[PDB]
Amino acid sequence: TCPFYKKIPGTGFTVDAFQYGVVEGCTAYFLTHFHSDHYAGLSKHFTFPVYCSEITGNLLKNKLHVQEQYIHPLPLDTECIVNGVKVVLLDANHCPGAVMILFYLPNGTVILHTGDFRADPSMERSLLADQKVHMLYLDTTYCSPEYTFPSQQEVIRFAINTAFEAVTLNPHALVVCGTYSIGKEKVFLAIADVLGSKVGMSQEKYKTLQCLNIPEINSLITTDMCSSLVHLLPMMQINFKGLQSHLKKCGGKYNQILAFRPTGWTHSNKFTRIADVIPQTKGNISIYGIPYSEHSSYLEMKRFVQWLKPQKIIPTVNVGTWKSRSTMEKYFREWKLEAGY
Ligand code: NI
Repeated sequence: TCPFYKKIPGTGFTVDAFQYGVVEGCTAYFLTHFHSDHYAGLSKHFTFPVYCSEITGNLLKNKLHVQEQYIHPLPLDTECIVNGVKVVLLDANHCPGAVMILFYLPNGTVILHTGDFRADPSMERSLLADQKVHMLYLDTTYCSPEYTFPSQQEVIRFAINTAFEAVTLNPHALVVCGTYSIGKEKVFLAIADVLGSKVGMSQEKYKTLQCLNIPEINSLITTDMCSSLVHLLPMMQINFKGLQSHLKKCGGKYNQILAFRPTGWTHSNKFTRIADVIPQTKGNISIYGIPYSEHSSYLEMKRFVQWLKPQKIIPTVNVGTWKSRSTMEKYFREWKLEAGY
């Protein structure tokens, strides 16, 4: 059955609730983004209205075969009316197509559902600046002070410099980047751009990326693995055995692999700066775990909330244990006391 934190009171709406069958009294199903924990349940047999971004809708039509008549894409940063309720979609700074949803209830309550997000001060100048929020349904993925991470920009600087140096020293090295869902495309696109190469990938992954409106994508991606020195592989193949095997498949075009695993967080962050990151190496294969996150750090999250000053916070992540829930609730109290709301 559907959890309460996926239900929008005073409406017929749900958010990211497609794995529960027909939800009682739900007249419209919102999808914040195309990640499997959120879309789980959608298919060509779904016949209720789905509201989402343009990019998410492209992905529903092409990858899951949802019929066009049931997909209702909305433009961003635009007041729209859904079953008599005003809504606005905002950029969530997550993966492509990912949104936050603002709901303006008939009785005057205003609700912000962040979906998955990486808070940023640029959000303090959208349609959020323009009114009060009574309830915040918050992506609390990294809601603990140990989660610190660098900027996406610092992480991409590290990756480009590392790959550029490696291929300059050995023009026969291959660079590999792991992926398992949309998101984190800057990793592999920025490396390919500095090396003067396209990113080679499976036909299935190329079709996924063509669904995204990313300008100049014919320009950075390809299915011709032969002509490329940056290859994209499933995240599960980013280990010494998987990569030895891949190297064998390239027919002696290459003699070394430098691979990257963009992860959310790793406890190395508590003791190490980005400049100090080192790989795991075996033979002619090196693997770098880099802290490229598409979720808020603890400090980012805290800043957002102390700026927005919601009347009530409803966590959407880590809610399944009493200890985590209690931990989060204690931080929310601190933030409120410190900010004076
Ligand atoms: Ni996500």
